[PDB]
Parts: sequence; structure tokens; C-alpha cells
Amino acid sequence: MNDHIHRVPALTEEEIDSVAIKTFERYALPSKRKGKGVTILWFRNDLRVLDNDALYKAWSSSDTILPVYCLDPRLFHTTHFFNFPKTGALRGGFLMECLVDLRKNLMKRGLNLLIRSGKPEEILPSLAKDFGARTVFAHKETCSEEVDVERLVNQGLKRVNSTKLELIWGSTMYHKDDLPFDVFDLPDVYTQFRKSVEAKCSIRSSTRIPLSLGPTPSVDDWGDVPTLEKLGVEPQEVTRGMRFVGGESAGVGRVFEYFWKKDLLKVYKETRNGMLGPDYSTKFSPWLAFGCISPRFIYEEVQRYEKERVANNSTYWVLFELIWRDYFRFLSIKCGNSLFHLGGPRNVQGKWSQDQKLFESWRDAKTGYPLIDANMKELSTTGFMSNRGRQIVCSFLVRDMGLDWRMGAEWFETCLLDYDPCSNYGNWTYGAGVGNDPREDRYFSIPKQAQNYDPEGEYVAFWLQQLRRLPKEKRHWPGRLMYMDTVVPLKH
Ligand SMILES: Cc1cc2nc3c(=O)[nH]c(=O)nc-3n(C[C@H](O)[C@H](O)[C@H](O)COP(=O)(O)OP(=O)(O)OC[C@H]3O[C@@H](n4cnc5c(N)ncnc54)[C@H](O)[C@@H]3O)c2cc1C
Ligand SMILES: Nc1nc(=O)c2c([nH]1)NC[C@@H]1CN(c3ccc(C(=O)N[C@@H](CCC(=O)O)C(=O)O)cc3)CN21
Repeated sequence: MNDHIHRVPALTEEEIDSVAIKTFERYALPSKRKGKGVTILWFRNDLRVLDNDALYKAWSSSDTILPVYCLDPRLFHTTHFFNFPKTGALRGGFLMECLVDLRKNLMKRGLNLLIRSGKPEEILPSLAKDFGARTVFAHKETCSEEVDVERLVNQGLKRVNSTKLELIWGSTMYHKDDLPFDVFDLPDVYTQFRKSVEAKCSIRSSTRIPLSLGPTPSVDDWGDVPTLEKLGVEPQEVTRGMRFVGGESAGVGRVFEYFWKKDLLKVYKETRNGMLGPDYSTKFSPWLAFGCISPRFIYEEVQRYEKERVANNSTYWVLFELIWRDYFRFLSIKCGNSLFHLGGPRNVQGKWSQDQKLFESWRDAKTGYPLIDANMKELSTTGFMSNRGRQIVCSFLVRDMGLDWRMGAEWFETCLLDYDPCSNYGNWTYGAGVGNDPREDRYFSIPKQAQNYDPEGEYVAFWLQQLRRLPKEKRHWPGRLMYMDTVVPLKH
């Protein structure tokens, strides 16, 4: 049944393990450790061992480490404004896989992974007291929901006050402390930010981790990774398109696959606007979202590729694209919750429709427009959508359907494996024209976009069976009778 189903990476479990081992070794910290006492390493979206500063700082300042992951109940409630599931089944499955792999990789280094179900502010203070932990390490987050959790955990520790919460920044290519400006003065135009950081910042080298990470505390029950039904979520199968394999191993496997095995890095720029297949682009996003791989690691591999293979505009463009990710992270700090408001960071006034019927046709891939439906179907079936497609469906929902852009944003939040509040709401803000950079505040012509990015209509055909046997031109505009009625006319 795995017909037209593409495993990402395509590598077999065996190949992934092999590639992962040699990657770990290539970056291993040569055979020192001072520190003292016990320390708790709280994960949350940085599910990897490699370039992990929180892990290093933890090991560097202790005798024994207790790595922990809390399955936050809130993660499986509903979305903010329109109440879609907080985490869709596909991303949930990806997460479980990430935890399985993280535990495996941690055990390889003499550690393990304590899995607990509950709120971090309740679990961590308890564990800190039970093991007499001196500190709790973890990465610093930026959006309000995550920052609020940090506050609660911090106050929880004090409420019990011999354990300090140590939040380490580390999720971007360029470090926050190395920027040419304070985040409050982040340029509102990406171009200004990009040029500025490229010329005045320099990227830090990846943090090398020892192959042996000392012992863990005693612990009589490390728990286990839940099924999903146990979490109130019903497993979902990818029936066509890309599946995506969770975990750092698979992630490092994809970098290897895209750069070295397939040698596609040198042509990335000329294919990045594709919409069909795993080859047109990196496909790193889901692993970057859960922190299974880091941008600094990617940068090092790009440099090694430019040193051993070739260097051109394509090898560079992957970095250019990672600066977009960095930009939205910093933007989330400067914008705060205005990133989530209807008026956006520019607080634009006006009214938008929340027409349930219209939104449902968009979400259900039944708008009558092949280019639109194909993308929406890919999204709900695989949890991924090309950048080109995301831009298009955003323009369509906002401009053509005139719907509250947040309805589209939250649906993306439910479905995307690579969902990230900064990137998601950041880009939606751009496309919906409610941000402070007019770059994407225009209009995407479905007919033009379809012709330029899917001339043979093979993308739309791959997803919409009704168009499989139709000629090139019919795939672009099949007509209501050969496809279905259009839920709304085109144009503002
Ligand atoms: C309306 C809209 C909403 C989006 N919401 C999210 C989201 O919640 N999470 C998410 O990870 N991506 C989001 N994107 C992502 C962008 O389209 C994807 O980051 C890129 O397609 C992801 O992987 P790739 O392999 O296709 O990219 P390439 O293969 O294009 O890889 C470039 C890498 O750089 C980063 N990147 C590329 N483009 C962007 C961008 N425009 N903004 C931020 N980072 C970028 C990613 O980490 C990506 O893996 C959104 C795009 C739009 C238009
Ligand atoms: N990963 C992630 N982190 C988040 O913080 C987050 C998401 N995802 N998904 C979308 C929701 C919604 N976002 C929001 C939206 C609005 C406010 C807000 O209006 N706050 C008010 C005060 C509200 C109150 O006091 O009840 C404010 O003035 O800022 C906050 C967070 C945060 N969200």
C-alpha cells in the first residue's frame, strides 16, 4: 500500500543508525569534567544530543545527570481561538518517535530519559527535591505559552529554594547575544536584518559532546513513551506523499541524504519553489522544529560540503533560508503576542469573516481550485506543505475567501509536523499583510502560480485523483463539471 509514499529520509533503519553513529563520532568531543552534585536536564523541543548547549552545561557542572521529558497535557488540548486540536495526530506520532530516538541516543552515552506525564511546573520541582538537584537546565523559549511555563517552573522551584532554573539560549544560527542590535531594535524588514547579520555576526561553532556522559541517578522507573490513544489522540496513517521519520538519527540521516548521498545541495536554489516530492528541497523543517538537529550543525555541514564538493548560490541559499527561521524567532520576542492578534504586529484595523462553511472547504481541500486543494490535501495527509504552497493557500484564504487569517494559522498549527509558533504566525502575518514588512503583502494569482510552479500539473494530479487522466491545460482549469464547483470567485 506504500505506493506513492515517500519515507523521509528514504534510508533504511540500518542506514540511519550507521550514518548517525559516524556523525556522532565526527563531532564527538575528544576524550576535564568538574562540576558536582545532581542536575536535571529538562528537554522540551531540543530533542537531540549533538550541538546541545543545555546538555553540555548540565554535564559540565555536575557529577550525575537526570534527563527528563514531560508530556504536557496542555499540548493535547485545543488551539487558542478556534479550538482545533492543539497537536494533530501526525505531529503527535512524530513526537513519540523523536522521544524513542532521544532515549536511545541518550542511553548510548551512559544516560537515559525519564518520561513523565504532567505539567513541568509540577513534575520538575518534585524531581529536583527527590534527587537533591542543584539545577534544572533547559533551552530558553520565546512565545508567551512557553515563557509562562518557564515562570511557573521557576516559581515552583522556589516554592520548594535550593534548585536554580538555568535557561540556555540556543535554537538559532546566530546567537541572540552576538546580534548587532538588541532584539527590541530588530529591523522590521528582513532584508535589513539579513544583510546586517551576515556582515557583522559570525556563527558559533557547534558544541562538541563527549561520547560518555557520566552516570544518571538511581531512578527505579524511567517510564516509557505512550501509545497516543493513552494521550487522547488517535494514530493516523500517511497514505500518500512524504511520511517523515522522527528523531535526531533520522534527522542527521536526512542532512546526509540531501547533501552528500544525493548531492542536491548544489541545485537547491533552482528547485526550492517546487511542490512535489522530497527532492526539490531540504525537508529539514520538522527536525528543526523539534530541535532534533540544529542550524549550527547544518551550517557546519554546508561548509564541509563547500570545501569538499562545490560552493555556489544554492549551497548558500540553504543558509539564507535558515536566516529566515532565525529572523522569526527574534521577531517573536520583539512582537510578543501581537504576532497572534488579528490586527497583527501592525495592529491593522478591519473586519474578517469566520464563515465556518468557507473555512471547511479550504481545510477539506474542496474549494474547486486544484492548486489550492492539492496543497491542503497534502497538509492533512502528510503534515507538510511546500513553502510555495503555504504562501499560496495563505493568500487564497485571506484575499479570495476573506477569512480571519488566524483560522488558517491555527489549522497549520494543528497539522504541520514542523509547526513552530514563530515561523508559523510570523509567515502568516507576512502573507496576511498584517506585519511590518510588506514583502509578502500582495496577491498570489492561482492561475499564474499554477502555470509557473506546476506547468504540467503533475503536482495537482498527484494529489487530486479527479485530474489524473486530464491533459496539462485541463489540470490547471478543469472546469466545474470535471472537478467541482468553486466555493468562491478569485481576486480581492
Ligand atoms: C503562511 C506560512 C506559514 C508557515 N508556518 C511554519 C511553521 O509553523 N513552522 C515551520 O517550520 N515553517 C513554517 N513555514 C515554513 C516554510 O514554508 C518552511 O520552513 C520550509 O518549507 C520548511 O522546510 P523545507 O525543507 O521545505 O525548506 P528549504 O528546504 O526551504 O529549507 C530551509 C529551512 O529554512 C527554514 N525556512 C525556510 N523558509 C522559511 C520561512 N519562510 N520562514 C521561516 N523559516 C524558513 C526552515 O527551518 C527550513 O527547513 C510557513 C510558511 C508559510 C508561507
Ligand atoms: N508554541 C506556541 N506558543 C504560544 O504561545 C502560542 C501558540 N503556540 N499558538 C497560538 C497561541 C495564541 N497565542 C496568544 C494569543 C493571544 C494572547 C493574548 O491576547 N494575551 C493578552 C492577555 C490575555 C489575558 O490576560 O487573558 C495580552 O495582552 O497579551 C496570548 C497568547 C499564544 N500561542
